[PDB]
Amino acid sequence: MIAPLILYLDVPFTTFRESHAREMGKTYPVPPPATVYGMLLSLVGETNVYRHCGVELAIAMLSSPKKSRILRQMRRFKNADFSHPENVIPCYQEILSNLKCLIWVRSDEEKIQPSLRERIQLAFDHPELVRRFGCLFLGESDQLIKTIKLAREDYLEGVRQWAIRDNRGRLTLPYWVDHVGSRNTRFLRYRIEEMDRLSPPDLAWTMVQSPI
RNA sequence: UUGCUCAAGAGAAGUCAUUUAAUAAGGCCACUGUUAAACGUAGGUGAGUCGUGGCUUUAUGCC
Repeated sequence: MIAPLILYLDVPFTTFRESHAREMGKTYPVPPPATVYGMLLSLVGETNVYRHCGVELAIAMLSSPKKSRILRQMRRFKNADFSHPENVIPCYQEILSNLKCLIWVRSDEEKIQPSLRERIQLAFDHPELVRRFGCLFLGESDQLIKTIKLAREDYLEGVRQWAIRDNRGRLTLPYWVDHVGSRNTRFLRYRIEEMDRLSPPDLAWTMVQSPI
């Protein structure tokens, strides 16, 4: 079987807000599979979210990022008048600094050709043939990606912090996100096990599927 | 196209007014640079101004 694609990520700042963290901007320690899937769709310029259902992603943390809080005068739709003072609320947002990670992309379970792995490989092969809009980012639109590149299993040849699907794990990362409410959001429990493993273990793979 | 798409902690503020490190003090008292000698005899040099004036025989030397 074709070897899974490996991407090296380096984002100076990230915000993977929690699904239930609406009063305060609490962030996940590791990018959720849904956020990575959306980033890959943006990378290949695919607006439809159901197009690449079935792709399996594995995330390996190259280092533990530090969590910091920043104040922000975030806006909201509370009053009909745009200039009303009620539309601006001060709230904290937790960010992660100097995030480096390796992403494994495996597209065996996709039923629509070309697969996401092939699309990413073709986009990296001929960047001038990619038809997309906006700037690539991970998390919030202002959190641009510093380095995204094709890498091998030993890019830093160091020790890797894998995200393992453990039913007793701490983190509850979503692989599908409902941006309106929380009905269609689907969750999975993960843990961060320190494993130099270059390759992902079997439990480190998460398949992105529709909530149906 | 990413729990995403939009999102200024923003506008203003003298650390200010006053305060002698001041009053007193000898680095002082003592010291010999004493004693003796044969010059026997052989070593050198760096710098201007331009056409008769008082004596004196032109002379040629003095001021």
